[PDB]
Amino acid sequence: KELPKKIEELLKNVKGWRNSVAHGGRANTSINQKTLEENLENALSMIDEILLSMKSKKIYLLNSTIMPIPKDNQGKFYILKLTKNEFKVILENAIKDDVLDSAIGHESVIEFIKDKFEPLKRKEYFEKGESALVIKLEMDFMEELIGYYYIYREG
Amino acid sequence: MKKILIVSFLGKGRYYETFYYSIEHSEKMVKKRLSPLANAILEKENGNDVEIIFFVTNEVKNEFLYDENNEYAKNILNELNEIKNYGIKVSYRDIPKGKNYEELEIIMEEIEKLLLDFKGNKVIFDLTHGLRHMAIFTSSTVFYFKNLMEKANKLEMKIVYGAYEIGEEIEKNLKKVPILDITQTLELSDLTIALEEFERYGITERMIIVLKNIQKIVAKNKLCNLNELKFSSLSRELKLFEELLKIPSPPEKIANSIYKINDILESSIREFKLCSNLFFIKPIQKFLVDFQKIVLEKLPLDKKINKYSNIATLEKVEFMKNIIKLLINWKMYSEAVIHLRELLIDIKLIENGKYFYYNNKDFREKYWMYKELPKKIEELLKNVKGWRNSVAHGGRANTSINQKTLEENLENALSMIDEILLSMKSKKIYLLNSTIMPIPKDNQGKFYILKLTKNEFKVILENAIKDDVLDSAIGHESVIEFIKDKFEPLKRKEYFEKGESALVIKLEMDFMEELIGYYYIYREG
Repeated sequence: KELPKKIEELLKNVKGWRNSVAHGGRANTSINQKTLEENLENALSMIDEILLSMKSKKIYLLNSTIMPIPKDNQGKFYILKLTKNEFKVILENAIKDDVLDSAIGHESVIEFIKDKFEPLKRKEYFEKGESALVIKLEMDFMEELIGYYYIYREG
Repeated sequence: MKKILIVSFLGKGRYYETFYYSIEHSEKMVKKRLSPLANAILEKENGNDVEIIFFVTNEVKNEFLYDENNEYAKNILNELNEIKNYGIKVSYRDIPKGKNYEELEIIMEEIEKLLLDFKGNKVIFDLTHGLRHMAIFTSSTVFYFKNLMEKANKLEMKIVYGAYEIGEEIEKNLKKVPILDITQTLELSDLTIALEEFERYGITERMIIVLKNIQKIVAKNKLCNLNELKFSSLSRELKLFEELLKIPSPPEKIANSIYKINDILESSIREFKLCSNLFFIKPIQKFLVDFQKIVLEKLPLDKKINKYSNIATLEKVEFMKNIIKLLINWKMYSEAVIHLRELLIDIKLIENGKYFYYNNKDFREKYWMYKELPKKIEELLKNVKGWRNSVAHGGRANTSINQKTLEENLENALSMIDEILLSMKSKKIYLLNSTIMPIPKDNQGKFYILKLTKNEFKVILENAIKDDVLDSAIGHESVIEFIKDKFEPLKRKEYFEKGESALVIKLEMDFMEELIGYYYIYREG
């Protein structure tokens, strides 16, 4: 697995000269404009490299804010508010990577799903590491929340 | 089949004929002249290989045994000659009379070399015949011989003799004499050996071995049953307790082990009380009484700790205080320092209300590093951290410490901890009914959750009740039904600000019994 090694290459390169700019050049460790230009174009070249070179665990699908850990677990959880576009993107990423464990328990949810976004496995669990998506509450009145509260257990 | 050696002396005497019986089995009586011969016959009738060795003196054998006009001598000679007919092996060994300590040393060497050259299973000292002198000296020296040859031959050793002075008299000069077995006196001092070992160091080796022997001998006669003897269980629990102490372990298992030890101890003592004998009952009753004294003395009890295994409380603080005192007493200093560190961690968790993560280590570290009582607790923290690393880092780089100054520092910690424990005598806490993270819609969040037991649930619930700091949010009714049916404000409102703490439960009620408090929840972000 090489791309981690190339990214570490770039990391070590950049960290090799950042502190001259960061710390004001005290203790005989400053730099001219010429070598700083040198280093900056080093970073430019490597970043364009790895950007061109950069071209999915089980992700369950929920419908409310929850932390259901297995009853034998001793846990830390992160949650973040989101917008609807990000919601749609990662949702279809789960759809067509086979990594979706959908857990929608009722029906009008799917009605709004296909009415807005273009598997009703009503089963209750959250293992530490699994990532999942959430939404909470005709539809025009609603318009007057649609994707948010992405949820993941770091423990 | 076992191989067996009988050792006796052979002195001048009349050697009257005697009906020897084992006092255990009065059925089998053997009429002979020598108690060793009777014992050998009783053992060959058990399908064993038996040999007898006599210690004779020049004064005895060339003045008594082969004096052909001493009737008693020729009687005993004829018996010693017919011993070979029963299938028993007889031999003679010269010794002095033992008139001084040098000759007694010689005799000790002779016995010791015999026991080393024996290659069988059992050795029996038959003290019936010979000088009173020799019987007394051998009886005194037998325990030394056993302790000597524990690591030499792995040899079973018995002490028996025909107590002819207390024998029934059936006919003229004819006596029914019991072969008494005082081997139980050998392992009478092993009892106190175990007591000192445990009382001063907490070593269970002697205790486990003695308890196993005790259960054997109480199983000799079957009047006493199990389901409350469980001395096997007590020995196993002592083994577990030593493994738990010399390898540092959480307070929960230590309190459970102490509770188990107490329960099994009193149960087994009450059970043993009803057994009426065939051996010395009183000394082992004293043994159990003394061990219960030491257990209730040096092992701190708290019958109701195991119910709070997931959190940090003050009861655990005092329990570990007593545990570290015990560890200091048993000269187990390193383990004591290690336990002190975590006790201090728990105390500052109590003082800062961050006690949700007694099962999370990142939090433990993050507040291992980052209004007077805070200042006194910092006093104690700085004191302890001023000398912990001498123990922790092995004393390299010229920074070790003797036992005297370490005792100094440990009692410093003891005094300050008892101080602040005596001196230590509530935000808004909502009430929920399911696992959730409802953050206000304008928030960007980190959340901690911990499984709990029902008692902790009840405790913090009433803490919220009578501190005015409860924002109860139960939305339906049967929840309150179970609440008052089990635990002795239905504000159905939907929010979780970063910092608020709350309680949760998820699913007549007997079936249920066949979860009730868990999943305490708090937003650190």
